[PDB]
Amino acid sequence: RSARMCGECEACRRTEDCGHCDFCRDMKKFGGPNKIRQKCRLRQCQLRARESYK
DNA sequence: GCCACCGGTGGC
DNA sequence: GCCACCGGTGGC
Ligand SMILES: [Ca+2]
Ligand SMILES: [Zn+2]
Ligand SMILES: [Zn+2]
Repeated sequence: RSARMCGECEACRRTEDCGHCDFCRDMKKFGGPNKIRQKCRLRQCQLRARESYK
């Protein structure tokens, strides 16, 4: 429960990255160049994340 | 004013 | 020293 996490929504309760969204595809562990550096789209808090991350 | 980056660090 | 993931912003 931080500035960007309500700790209660479905996104906040996911711990696993989907591996198929733009943010995951950017990640090194999914073969990306690690230039965007955000959490999986599915883990973006529904209440508190920047709107364009949702 | 928005958002794709990019710089930075809390918490290991 | 690393890595997840945040906040600031150049360029639009
Ligand atoms: Ca540190
Ligand atoms: Zn994802
Ligand atoms: Zn949430």
